[PDB]
Amino acid sequence: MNPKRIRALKSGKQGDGPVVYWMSRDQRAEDNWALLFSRAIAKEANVPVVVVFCLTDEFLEAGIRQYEFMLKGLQELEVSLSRKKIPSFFLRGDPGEKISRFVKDYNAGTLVTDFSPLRIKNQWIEKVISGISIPFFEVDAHNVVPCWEASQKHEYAAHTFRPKLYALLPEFLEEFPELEPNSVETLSDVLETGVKALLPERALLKNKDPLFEPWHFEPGEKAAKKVMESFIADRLDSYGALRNDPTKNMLSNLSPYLHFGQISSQRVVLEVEKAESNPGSKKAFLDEILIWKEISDNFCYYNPGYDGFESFPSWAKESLNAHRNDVRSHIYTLEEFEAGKTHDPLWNASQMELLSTGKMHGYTRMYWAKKILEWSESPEKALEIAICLNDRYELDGRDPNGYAGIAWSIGGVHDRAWGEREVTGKIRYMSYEGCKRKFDVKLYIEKYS
Ligand SMILES: Cc1cc2nc3c(=O)[nH]c(=O)nc-3n(C[C@H](O)[C@H](O)[C@H](O)COP(=O)(O)OP(=O)(O)OC[C@H]3O[C@@H](n4cnc5c(N)ncnc54)[C@H](O)[C@@H]3O)c2cc1C
Repeated sequence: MNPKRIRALKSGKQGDGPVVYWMSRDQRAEDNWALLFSRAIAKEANVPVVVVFCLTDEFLEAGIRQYEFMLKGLQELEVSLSRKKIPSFFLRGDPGEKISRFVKDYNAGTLVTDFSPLRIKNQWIEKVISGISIPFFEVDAHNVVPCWEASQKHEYAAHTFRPKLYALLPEFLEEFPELEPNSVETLSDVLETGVKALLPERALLKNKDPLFEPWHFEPGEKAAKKVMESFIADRLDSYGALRNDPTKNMLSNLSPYLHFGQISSQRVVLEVEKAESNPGSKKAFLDEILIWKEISDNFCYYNPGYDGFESFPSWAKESLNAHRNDVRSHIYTLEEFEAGKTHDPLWNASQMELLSTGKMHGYTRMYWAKKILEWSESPEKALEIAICLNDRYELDGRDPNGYAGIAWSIGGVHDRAWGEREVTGKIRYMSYEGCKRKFDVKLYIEKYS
């Protein structure tokens, strides 16, 4: 149990009641440093550990697709935790008000939460800190190397972050100890009432049939493990060669599970390290799930304006500014982008993959966001549109990887300058013709009519 994974958010007077783990980002019972640390603190204090989860007022900003995925996962989690004699409490409302009251009502001794660098989590932490008198800790349960340890600053490139992270893997890549058992309404009801509130905004085909197909990704810890196991057995050997081909299903498909914390990336890395596969494919995959994922936490943690133009590198701000008044080839509205009504069939197909499955292939996500910049009035408007659509329709959205990936695509964050073009300046350009040279674009379009 490495103390560098835990940080104090508030010093206080420890009460004599249970240790409370305010679960938010890491919705799993296994392989969860925040839960393991909470259990250990409870044991030292001779008290039980309890889990509290807040169903917040912002769920109406996304869709049924994410709400059902998350809640079905929590139904399974409640059962798993209760098998370890760990009670779970699901609070409906504002974390500031609901967690503060719970701590007081239940005489909590200590409060622990998991780590997210997103602004909304910081908003909740501020409100909770001002309403409690007990000690408050946060644990990085999402990254292999704690975010505040991997680097002390924003890293401008994968190649500056990569040796810092790999230097620390020997310390922080380790097996998990087993979770020791201990010595306010039904989730089915919350899901029903929330779905009924979301129904008017469900994405529909003109037929009135819903667009979303829920059968592509089954939610929960158990299903996540099966996805990991099948990736290692069936897809890892080809990952290096085929990861950029959206006509093949050769990615891990782990991002929805990783986003909600239904599986630990440290677990995935342990299992991939011990698998014998193509060394090139293993290297490629580890670069994505270690370097690119954890540098996205680095980006959001050290850049308070991670969702704005101000966080782009200076070379990219200067270049995009120099091309602000260039005439754009096309300008689409939010609603035209949302419905896949551009002139570009590959763009529209990528949007239909997103609408129907909730998970756009990683290669076309790059293409998709870069064309929003090309066909938007300004870089700021492009950022707003890409974030809006990514977060509304991706199962893995509302995530540091989403803000960092959009910033990479539109603002060159973690990229370098390329040849200068009109409108997009020196931001890496991705052409339709260049995609045709790299995969069977007609097959991807035919699949997503
Ligand atoms: C415009 C844009 C928006 C994106 N939005 C999100 C998002 O909202 N949520 C999200 O989790 N990822 C996002 N990404 C990153 C990436 O596209 C997805 O993580 C990946 O496609 C998920 O599919 P997978 O798990 O099957 O991928 P695999 O290729 O199997 O990768 C394994 C994991 O590595 C990580 N990873 C892979 N590529 C990236 C990357 N470019 N940046 C950061 N981490 C990466 C992810 O954790 C991923 O699950 C975005 C990328 C772009 C260009």
